[PDB]
Amino acid sequence: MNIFEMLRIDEGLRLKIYKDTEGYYTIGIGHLLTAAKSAAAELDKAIGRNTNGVITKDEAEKLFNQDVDAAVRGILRNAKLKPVYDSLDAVRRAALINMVFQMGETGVAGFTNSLRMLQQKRWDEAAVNLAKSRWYNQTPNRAKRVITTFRTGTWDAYK
Ligand SMILES: [Cl-]
Ligand SMILES: [Cl-]
Repeated sequence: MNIFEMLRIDEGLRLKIYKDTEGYYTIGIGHLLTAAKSAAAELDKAIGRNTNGVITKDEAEKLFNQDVDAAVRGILRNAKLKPVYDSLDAVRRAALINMVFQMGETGVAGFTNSLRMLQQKRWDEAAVNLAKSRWYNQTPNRAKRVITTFRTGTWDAYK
């Protein structure tokens, strides 16, 4: 169990543009593209080819790699995130990276209270706090797996 496998599970794999739980055009392994033609356009530019709304597994895997790298890099460059990340064990690092991949750096950075509790190693409590969020109510099952990972420090939720 690693971040890649962890996210592959949470995001799935879809080779044709599609909308995500939020209405946004997305593709591959949770690769957020955006409206429609505009998204087919975003997609062709991202792949550098005329896609016709569809890509290979290999290209979806390329996006994925780019995406995970971008997230870790974004955490590390972020003032409020970095310190949290550094303070965590390797499993929980995975958990933060998941959230960032999903919701953007910016969005994670607003989980101010949870971020501080994670820092203080207040597990039970951060879990409770993370749950009061729109995030959890919109995608409760994913959210619970990620929250379990932060609570336990194990990969039990993904097995
Ligand atoms: Cl891209
Ligand atoms: Cl879900």
